[PDB]
Amino acid sequence: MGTFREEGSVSSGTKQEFHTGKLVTTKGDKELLIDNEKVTSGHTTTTRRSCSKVITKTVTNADGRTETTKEVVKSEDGSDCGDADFDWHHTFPSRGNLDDFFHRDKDDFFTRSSHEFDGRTGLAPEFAALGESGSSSSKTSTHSKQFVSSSTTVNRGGSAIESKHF
Repeated sequence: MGTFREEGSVSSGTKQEFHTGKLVTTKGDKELLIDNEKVTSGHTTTTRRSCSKVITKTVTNADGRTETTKEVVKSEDGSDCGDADFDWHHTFPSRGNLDDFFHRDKDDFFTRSSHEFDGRTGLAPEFAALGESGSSSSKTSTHSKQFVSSSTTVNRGGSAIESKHF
């Protein structure tokens, strides 16, 4: 029925979905340049790592001049990484207590038991000087014939005057 152009399979694809509709299948980019990163994830990482502070600069040259600055710096001030740290100090659980170390809260009459020497009294055995004690007497001793005693014969005559001889 009409030869038209029948010869074997003047067509394409197991079935034409919508007749031809493309000149060049190779090139065809006309909007693929769309932003891939889009407004979302997009920051540096190989150069420096956020959060903490990490700076690494490595340069290699042919004359063997190669400076390695692969250095790493801890957090800058614990902005959002080295948190929970502030400064080392630790703290003891709870020591005993006993009395005050020096504040001396409630004082007391019992002061320091200083073995000083506030002594000063010294009664002597006996005042060796006056000695007016005893009983107002001391001349008594050898009992010398100091006491006068002989005036008496002049007393009354033993009888009467009488010149015997003459």
